[PDB]
Amino acid sequence: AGKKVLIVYAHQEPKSFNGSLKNVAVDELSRQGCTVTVSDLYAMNFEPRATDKDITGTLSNPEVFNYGVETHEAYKQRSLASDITDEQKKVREADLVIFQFPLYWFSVPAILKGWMDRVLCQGFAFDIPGFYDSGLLQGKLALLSVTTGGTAEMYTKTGVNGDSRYFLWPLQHGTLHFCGFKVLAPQISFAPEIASEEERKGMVAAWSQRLQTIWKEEPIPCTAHWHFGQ
Amino acid sequence: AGKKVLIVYAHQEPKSFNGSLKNVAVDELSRQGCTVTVSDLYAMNFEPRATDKDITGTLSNPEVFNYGVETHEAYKQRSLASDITDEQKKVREADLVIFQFPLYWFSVPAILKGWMDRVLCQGFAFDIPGFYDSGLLQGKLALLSVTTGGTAEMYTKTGVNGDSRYFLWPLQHGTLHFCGFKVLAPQISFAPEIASEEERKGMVAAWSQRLQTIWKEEPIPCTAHWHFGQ
Ligand SMILES: Cc1cc2nc3c(=O)[nH]c(=O)nc-3n(C[C@@H](O)[C@@H](O)[C@H](O)COP(=O)(O)OP(=O)(O)OC[C@@H]3O[C@H](n4cnc5c(N)ncnc54)[C@H](O)[C@@H]3O)c2cc1C
Ligand SMILES: Cc1cc2nc3c(=O)[nH]c(=O)nc-3n(C[C@H](O)[C@H](O)[C@H](O)COP(=O)(O)OP(=O)(O)OC[C@H]3O[C@@H](n4cnc5c(N)ncnc54)[C@H](O)[C@@H]3O)c2cc1C
Ligand SMILES: COc1ccc(OC)c2c1c(C)cc(=O)n2C
Ligand SMILES: COc1ccc(OC)c2c1c(C)cc(=O)n2C
Ligand SMILES: [Zn+2]
Ligand SMILES: [Zn+2]
Repeated sequence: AGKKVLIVYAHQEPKSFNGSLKNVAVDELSRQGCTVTVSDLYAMNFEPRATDKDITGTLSNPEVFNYGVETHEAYKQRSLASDITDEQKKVREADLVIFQFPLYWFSVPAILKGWMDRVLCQGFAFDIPGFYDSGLLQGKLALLSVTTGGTAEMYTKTGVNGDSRYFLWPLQHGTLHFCGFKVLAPQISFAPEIASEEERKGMVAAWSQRLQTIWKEEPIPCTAHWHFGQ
Repeated sequence: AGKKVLIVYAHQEPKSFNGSLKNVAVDELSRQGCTVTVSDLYAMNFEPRATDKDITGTLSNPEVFNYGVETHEAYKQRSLASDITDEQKKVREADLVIFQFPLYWFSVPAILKGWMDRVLCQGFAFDIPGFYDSGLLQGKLALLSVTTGGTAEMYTKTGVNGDSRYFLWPLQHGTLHFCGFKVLAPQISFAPEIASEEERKGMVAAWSQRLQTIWKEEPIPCTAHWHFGQ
């Protein structure tokens, strides 16, 4: 009574396991009466590159191009490309941002990396002052829902990939905490592709299940100690 | 000596501090007699999105598109888009791959993330099985030359950002080591925007200076302990 949720989704295939997970999040959150909006990056052909096209009108310095400066000023002067400001409006309205993506190289797919690079701009998402605990997005929740190719076992302290929390750091702390998000525990669906079709059926159901009480949840302590420590 | 180097460069502005580090690498390795190639990703308008456009033949499963499966097959059949195979030929021929980039959200800019997602495909850079010390690019070296907005002090274990090595993990270990590269110690040029003009000139010459004896360096132990301590 009531909540707004943005799902930033990065998978090429609607019939994929990621697509199922995005669709059960939409179904469950809509059923609870939440306002839901989805940014389907691939379907939108979302631009991942940080270029001077991201500024309309004229550059606060067309001699030397500096992306961060130009986008900081463009933001303040309402001169950012509309793909960007369409996304920032969705984020500004959201109480929760859920990112749904397969892990690509211990991180997000480039198209979703480009969303963070280009949407979470200085003045919108952070400022002096206003990072970490005081980043401009404080008040909001963010949650990573990741699928992997490697098994839970590979993702331990002394498994081949190291601990899941190791790759989460740049996303949870370096990006989401930096901006002021309180970060909920990641949802990780380990290795769907090596089934079973029913164990999959089941990982979907657990995600839906968890979305039922998502609003009761406590944020993780987003710390060096949480990700690396013991 | 008789060595081939590929620099993968990701900055929009030739007069930038990244541009200067890239040029000094080129000047110094060329002076040594090395064969040098640069992939200047922004200038190439390098495509970062992993889509079905990257395969030109009949898809192995056209009903449900799986980028990893379809590119693995495409690589074996030689039906990958030519921008990808152009980069693969550069990598295949290189003895050392240097990545030169500003840190973006604790990671590489999206356009370079897209290079890693699309160029390092299954069959070319790794196979399952055939990764980490068995990865397919064994015998090659890689090095990250990264510039930051944050100062060295901010990137320490007790600094706001955590230790600099924490954000290297997904790139050094999860991508480069996974593919079989031996990783040389990163070159991190801290906060050049803050540094004085002579400190900048000094950071440029420290890189040029290091490159004088690069072929004598040993790789780092690319393990959790090196990155996280403990
Ligand atoms: C989307 C985004 C995300 C970011 N995320 C992060 C992050 O997670 N962590 C973080 O720490 N930072 C982050 N930053 C900021 C940071 O990485 C960059 O600002 C960058 O590393 C600075 O490098 P540059 O080449 O652009 O510097 P420039 O601004 O080009 O360098 C300062 C310059 O010295 C220059 N110069 C060029 N050549 C020379 C030379 N030969 N001698 C002396 N001076 C020279 C220019 O004259 C200019 O004054 C982010 C920035 C953006 C836009
Ligand atoms: C460039 C790249 C880099 C990568 N890097 C990494 C990495 O660093 N680490 C790592 O661990 N992995 C990595 N991977 C592997 C990748 O993370 C996994 O392939 C991906 O997460 C699988 O998720 P998906 O949605 O694509 O699964 P899918 O293959 O689409 O689905 C698994 C199965 O579930 C089925 N399905 C669809 N809907 C449902 C439903 N409702 N219920 C049950 N089943 C359903 C599908 O049809 C399929 O049979 C990488 C892959 C690529 C292409
Ligand atoms: C390209 O990277 C991968 C592609 C496919 C994978 O499994 C299908 C990968 C991985 C990685 C990095 C780790 C990893 O554990 N797995 C399991
Ligand atoms: C978008 O992230 C940044 C943009 C600009 C920055 O400084 C110029 C940043 C940062 C971060 C994350 C850390 C950080 O320490 N700095 C210093
Ligand atoms: Zn944090
Ligand atoms: Zn390693």
